[PDB]
Amino acid sequence: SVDLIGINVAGAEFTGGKLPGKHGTHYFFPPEGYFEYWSEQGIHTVRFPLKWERLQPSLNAELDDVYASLVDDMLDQAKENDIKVILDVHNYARYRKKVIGTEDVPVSAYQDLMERIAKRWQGHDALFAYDIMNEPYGSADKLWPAAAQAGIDGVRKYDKKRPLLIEGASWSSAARWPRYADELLKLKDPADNMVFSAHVFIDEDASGSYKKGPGKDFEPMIGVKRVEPFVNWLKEHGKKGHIGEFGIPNDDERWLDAMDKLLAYLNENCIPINYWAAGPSWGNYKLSIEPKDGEKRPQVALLKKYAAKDNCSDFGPA
Ligand SMILES: OC[C@H]1O[C@@H](O[C@H]2[C@H](O)[C@@H](O)[C@H](O)O[C@@H]2CO)[C@H](O)[C@@H](O)[C@@H]1O
Repeated sequence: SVDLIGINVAGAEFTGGKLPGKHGTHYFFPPEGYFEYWSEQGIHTVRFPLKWERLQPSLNAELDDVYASLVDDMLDQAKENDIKVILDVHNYARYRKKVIGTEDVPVSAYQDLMERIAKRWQGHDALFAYDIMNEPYGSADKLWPAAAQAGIDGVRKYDKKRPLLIEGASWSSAARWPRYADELLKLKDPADNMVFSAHVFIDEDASGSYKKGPGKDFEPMIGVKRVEPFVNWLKEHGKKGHIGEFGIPNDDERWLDAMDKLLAYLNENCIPINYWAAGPSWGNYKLSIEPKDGEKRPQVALLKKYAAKDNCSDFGPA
C-alpha cells in the first residue's frame, strides 16, 4: 500500500569518513525490538539510508556480505512488525568522493550496484521501493540524469514491479525543483513506475540546520510554499511525487503548525512523506523523533493524526 506517513530510520550511513567502519561504533542498524515502538504508533513505512561504500567496497564486485546481512536482518525485523522499507542509497551521487559519470565512477558501476541491490532484496516482502540516490548536488547535478537512467536500468533487470524513487539535482530541493527537473523528463522506466522524491526543510536556507528560531513574521505556510513548485511541476507533467526528507525541531509550536499545514497539503495531493529522522543512535540531534528521556517529540502525534486521514491508494498528485 502507499502510506502517506512514514519515517526515516537513519544510522547505517553514519560517519561516512570511516570505511568500512565498525557496526556499533561508526554506524548503527536498528537493534532487535526497535521497530516495535513505531509499529505500535501506527507507522508502517520506513525510509532506510545505506552507504554505497559499505554495501560495495569495490566497484563492480559483490556486495559486502557482512553489511548486506545487517540489511537482511533489518528487513526481517520490519516484516516482523508490519513495516515496509524504502532502501535509500545515501551517497549524494558520489562514490569515494567522485561523481557518478566521471572517469573513476562510470555510470556502468552505478548500474552494477543497483543490479546487485535489486537481485539481493527484490524477493523480500518487506521491501517497498528503491530511493536510488540521496541528494545529488554540486558538480553531480549535470551528470545526474544520465546516472539516474543507469540506476533505473539496473534495478529493472531484477525488479520490474516496485516503485523507483528518483531524486533531483540541488539536494533534491523541492523549492527549486522546476529549475532543473525538466532534464528528468527524458528518464524512461520500462515498468512505468517512477516516483519523484523531493526534500524540504523550513529553516532559512532549507539546509535543515535550524540555526535560528522561526523568527518574527514567520509564515506558517512556508512548508506548503516550498513544496508547491515541486507539486505544480508534477501536475504540469503528469508525474507522481514523494517527499523523502523533512523535519523540524521540537521546541517551537510554530514549527508544528507549519508541519500540520504541510501534511494537510500533502494529503490533499496524495504525496507521501518520510520524516527526517528517527534512528537508534541520534543522541541530541535536534530533528530526532526517536524517543529520548528528557525529550518530547510532538511531531509523532502529528504524523499519527495524518496517518488516520490517509485515504490515498496511489502516489499523487491527481
Ligand atoms: O537540504 C539538506 C541539505 O542541504 C545542504 O545545504 C544546502 C541547502 O540545501 C541549499 O538550500 C543552500 O542553498 O545551499 C546549502 C549548501 O551550501 C547541506 O549541505 C546538506 O548537508 C543537506 O543534506
